[PDB]
Amino acid sequence: KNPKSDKFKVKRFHHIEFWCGDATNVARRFSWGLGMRFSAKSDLSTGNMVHASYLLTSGDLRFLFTAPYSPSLSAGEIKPTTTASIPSFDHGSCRSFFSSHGLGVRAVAIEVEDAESAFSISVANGAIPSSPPIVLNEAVTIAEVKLYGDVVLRYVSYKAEFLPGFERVEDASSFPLDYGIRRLDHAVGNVPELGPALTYVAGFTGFHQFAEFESGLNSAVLASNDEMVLLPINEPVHGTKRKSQIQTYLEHNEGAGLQHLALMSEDIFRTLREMRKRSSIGGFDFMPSPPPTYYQNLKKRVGDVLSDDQIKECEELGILVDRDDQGTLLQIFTKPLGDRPTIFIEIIQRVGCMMYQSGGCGGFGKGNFSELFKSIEEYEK
Amino acid sequence: KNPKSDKFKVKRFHHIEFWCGDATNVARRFSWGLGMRFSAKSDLSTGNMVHASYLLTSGDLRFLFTAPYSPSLSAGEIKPTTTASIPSFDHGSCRSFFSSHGLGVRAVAIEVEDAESAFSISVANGAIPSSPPIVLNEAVTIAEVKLYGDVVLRYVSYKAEFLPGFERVEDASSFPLDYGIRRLDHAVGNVPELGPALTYVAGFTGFHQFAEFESGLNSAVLASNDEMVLLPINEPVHGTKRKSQIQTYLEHNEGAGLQHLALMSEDIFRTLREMRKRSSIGGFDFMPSPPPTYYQNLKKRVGDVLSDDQIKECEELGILVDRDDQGTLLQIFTKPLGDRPTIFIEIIQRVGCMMYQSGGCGGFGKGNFSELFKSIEEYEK
Ligand SMILES: Cc1c(C(=O)C2=C(O)CCCC2=O)ccc2c1c(=O)n(CCc1ccccc1)c(=O)n2C
Ligand SMILES: Cc1c(C(=O)C2=C(O)CCCC2=O)ccc2c1c(=O)n(CCc1ccccc1)c(=O)n2C
Ligand SMILES: [Co+2]
Ligand SMILES: [Co+2]
Repeated sequence: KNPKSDKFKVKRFHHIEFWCGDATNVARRFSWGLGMRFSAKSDLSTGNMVHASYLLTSGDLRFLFTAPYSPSLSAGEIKPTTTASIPSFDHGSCRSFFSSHGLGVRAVAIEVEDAESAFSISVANGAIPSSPPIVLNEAVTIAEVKLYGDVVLRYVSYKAEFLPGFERVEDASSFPLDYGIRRLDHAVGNVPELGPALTYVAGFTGFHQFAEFESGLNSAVLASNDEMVLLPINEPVHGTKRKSQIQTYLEHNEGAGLQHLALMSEDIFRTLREMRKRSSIGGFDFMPSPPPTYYQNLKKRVGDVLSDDQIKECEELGILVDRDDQGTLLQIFTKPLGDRPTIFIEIIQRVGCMMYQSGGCGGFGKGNFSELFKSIEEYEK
Repeated sequence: KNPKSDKFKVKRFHHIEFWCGDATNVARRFSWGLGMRFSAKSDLSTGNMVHASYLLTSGDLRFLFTAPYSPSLSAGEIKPTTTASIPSFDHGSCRSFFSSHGLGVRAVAIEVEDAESAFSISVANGAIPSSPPIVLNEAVTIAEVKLYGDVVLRYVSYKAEFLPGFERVEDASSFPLDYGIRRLDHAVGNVPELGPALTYVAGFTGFHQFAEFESGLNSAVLASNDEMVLLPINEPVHGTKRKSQIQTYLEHNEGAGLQHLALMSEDIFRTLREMRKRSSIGGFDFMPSPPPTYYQNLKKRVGDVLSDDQIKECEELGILVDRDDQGTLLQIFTKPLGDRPTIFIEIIQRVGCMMYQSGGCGGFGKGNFSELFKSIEEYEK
């Protein structure tokens, strides 16, 4: 059931912003590790004396990496005279965010029709305001409300190239890397109580619960009208024999925050081959591969969607497979992106639900918890 | 003249420690960009609840990358019961260092015979103490004194594998990268006044001034007995038509600090080829290449040390060349390693002065200031 109760026109995921200590090194690491191009910059060389911001892009996926310069460089500025390209930025907020949480996502940004109305309706509907609507060069409007923890949901809207005050990057600095990633599929929060967090966010967006099909978590998924913006949220389940990875997250992150970004690939096999070649030379590591028992059991479950040759390719790459009543889902999880066991990345590709492809086709892989538990005990035998 | 006035037995450069916001991402970036192996770790998986520390090595060059975890993880610890592998670490010091300076070098570490005596003699001779001598597992002794700004000179001494509490890294995590870098040649500080900084450091080490052969700086080089530990220091020269890059550094670094690390290569041409292939895919950028006039003038100055084929290879790679009365020096400079125009890296290789090779052979390239100025105006013509 999809009641389509969005309280404002929501278009699509626009970008994800990481708050860093050093944006250059994180961005260069992510660029190599994920196959993303350097697309835009706002920094000293563009006149920004407040923050360094570098945009990576792969298809529709836009990763923004932002760190503060010394406050001394902008001491004589006030918000009306600021050189920052992102006026919601604040030296003390960013430094407090990073010291409290380590490297992680600050903003989940979605494009809307009118960021100012989306902000007014949102706060009128219970959203805790974070940064009011400001208009950039009479061209782009941007506003922020609190999402969970210190993560903001950021509304952006264009009258008609990333933001005013950003420059496109010189082609000699911009190497055309691409491992096949194309857009953001979902962004997942970890919170200590799912109920109040669900009620809050659904409260001010009008997003509806997305329908599904005992280890770790309870979760639930909020979604926009066409279900192209997907915001799952997890909470821990305490008492479990193995400690909740949601609870571990909350402890090391110092509270609620963004758990994982799921990145849709147009060819998950080439993406994984390319990322795995680079795991030990600057890129990203992947979680331990499931036992062969997991793949000996794949034929019985998805042997109608993938060939034996494509099944054995999943085993080579450690790809996990789950299925809905409408589609099948291929997925894999990186190890944590930074020092803390907090944020990590998921690579996915969906099969089915053509009408274009409808969002969430295949679900989010919750059944794979059961499949790996069974495969793990079966492999001991 | 080398009066050999070291007040304690100084062996060699041992390691350089960067204080980071996220040690994982900086270390992975530096690993790819420079060709350094993952050699040792001290982090959550080794029992360290205070900091994440990852060691990169290439030959004798040891780069250490350290960031703090949440203080909450170690709240019940006291210094006697600490799980930190580096007992001089302090959450507040590291966070203050990084917020003030951005990414940069915290510790310049040299191996000595007895770190505890080197600390006592140093402070007895004017050194501002920073962290007193502590003995690790009855095996390694380590102590720190202030060097300049917030950079400490760190003494380490072994009775007889990096430090106690570090683990060697599993070979599947440790990809054997190597672009030919082999050791640290010199580490250079920027200070607002060279005189008092020179007097201070020479004061407590006994290091002697190293003899040389109007744009930017005055500098001078302190050196240990065998001249294998080399510590140049720069100050700005104000009034210059072009602004002093030392002054720019001090402004963006919020005070004195480490300007550049010079890394000796056993084959500078292969090092540069390998680093340049990776500049735009996660590695490091290099400063703009000198004009061809600079290389048309190389034959007249060094055409007795390098072939025409090796001269044109310098032009391909943008390598600079200078010469002493005892040796010749090949060098090149990266762009800044992080967001701020502060710390950068120099790759060098020395020719001559065989006895082994004596340190500082060829000097530090000061003549190249003049050569590029002349080449720049000659190339306009
Ligand atoms: C995050 C994830 C998802 C996922 O995407 C996600 C959603 O989008 C919607 C809400 C529910 C949800 O979970 C799906 C399957 C996963 C995982 C996952 O994190 N893990 C790792 C576990 C683990 C941790 C610590 C130690 C050992 C194992 C899995 O095994 N599966 C199989
Ligand atoms: C650091 C450096 C060295 C060097 O190693 C060093 C020492 O070890 C000992 C003390 C003196 C010293 O300097 C040698 C030559 C350099 C540079 C250098 O930094 N630069 C860049 C200038 C510049 C900046 C900003 C904008 C444009 C140009 C050079 O051109 N030369 C030619
Ligand atoms: Co997911
Ligand atoms: Co130098």
